[PDB]
Amino acid sequence: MTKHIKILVIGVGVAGPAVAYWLKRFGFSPVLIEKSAAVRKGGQALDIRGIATHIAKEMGIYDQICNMRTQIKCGRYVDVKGNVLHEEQGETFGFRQDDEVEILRGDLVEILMKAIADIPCEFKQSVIKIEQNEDSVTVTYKDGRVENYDLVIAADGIHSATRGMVFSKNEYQLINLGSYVSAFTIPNYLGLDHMELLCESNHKLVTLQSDSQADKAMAGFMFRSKHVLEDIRDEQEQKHFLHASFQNFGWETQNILNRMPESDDFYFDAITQIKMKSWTKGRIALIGDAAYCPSPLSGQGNNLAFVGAYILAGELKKADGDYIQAFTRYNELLHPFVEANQQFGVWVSESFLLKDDEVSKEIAEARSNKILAMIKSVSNSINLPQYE
Ligand SMILES: Cc1cc2nc3c(=O)[nH]c(=O)nc-3n(C[C@H](O)[C@H](O)[C@H](O)COP(=O)(O)OP(=O)(O)OC[C@H]3O[C@@H](n4cnc5c(N)ncnc54)[C@H](O)[C@@H]3O)c2cc1C
Repeated sequence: MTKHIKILVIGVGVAGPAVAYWLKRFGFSPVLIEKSAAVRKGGQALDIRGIATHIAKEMGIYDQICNMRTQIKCGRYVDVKGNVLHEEQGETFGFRQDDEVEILRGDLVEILMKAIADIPCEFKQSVIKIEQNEDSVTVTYKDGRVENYDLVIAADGIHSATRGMVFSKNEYQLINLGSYVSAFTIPNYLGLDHMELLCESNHKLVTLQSDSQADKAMAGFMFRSKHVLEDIRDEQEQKHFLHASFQNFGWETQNILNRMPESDDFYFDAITQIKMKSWTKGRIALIGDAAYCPSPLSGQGNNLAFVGAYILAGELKKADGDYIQAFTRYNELLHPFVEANQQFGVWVSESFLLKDDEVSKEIAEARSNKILAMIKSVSNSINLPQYE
């Protein structure tokens, strides 16, 4: 029966634990692995918007998410001299409305894992080799131990090792949006209280906020550049590039960058999307950022993780575990919605900033209203199957 189908789910992010939840509810027996020792606390703030709030409510986690939600009371668009151009209440500022909610990644993953407490999960574990034939997926773990599974679902993130192990370069594109993102935590030296400030120039944006930790602030940097690093994973090159890019910005960036050396969560990356004609090969499926990452400029990644998890599990349910049928349906039903959400990110990468002009109240307000409306349009733009 479907209960006896062996399914390996790789990574304890959003998509992995969510697809594990739905597979179990739908009569399958998934197991999870995670390379890290434990769920990473804190991290980036994730949005649940549009159709994804329905899925969260059905999973029984929506109230728990709302209990752990981000608490920004107001955001402000400020000029480099600290004048307020435009102020919005926190949810509106974040382009959320209605039942939509924002939660730090680590707090969401904790809730997801509490909802699957019955599902076996092994941390400090990773797959170093995958081979498949018509009957089985043979997995080799890091220590050489081998196990066979009927299916493997890889939720291992935008940099996914499984994608590289399974697919060739002809089978996916890494779409570079021409921009970089960086974030790090510093002492809250301004004494912000549940508030975010956002300052921009033609090609760059800087945010500073304090929310759940009164003595900490999170800094963020997004900027368009055609520069390529010698080694994009070299952290000292990243910090020199960030510093050089922002040396002339003004506002709080000297105060922020002067505290960068002592921050312990530093994050830097190119803004990239994953475009695949097929997320699946044989008995192996990619899901979440590994398959379809829309990039942070979209603000939809978490939504795509939730929707992908629901659809892949439900199509396996409706196929009674026939993965050839279900994987085809997974690809066909979800690609347009993924493409819409990725193209929203592309749009942000191209039109959010004012190329030739200085921001004003009128521009920030009209832009904010437009994004709110476009995101509501794109985030509701799938007719979600009903699998029960
Ligand atoms: C700067 C930034 C800002 C963002 N802002 C937003 C936003 O405003 N709204 C929004 O909705 N989304 C946002 N996101 C996106 C959100 O973080 C992702 O879309 C979401 O986390 C997708 O989850 P996932 O489960 O696909 O992957 P992830 O959450 O990345 O989890 C993948 C997991 O797999 C593990 N793993 C990796 N490799 C292996 C391996 N080889 N073996 C085993 N385990 C492995 C990882 O440690 C990790 O726990 C942002 C992301 C970033 C980086």
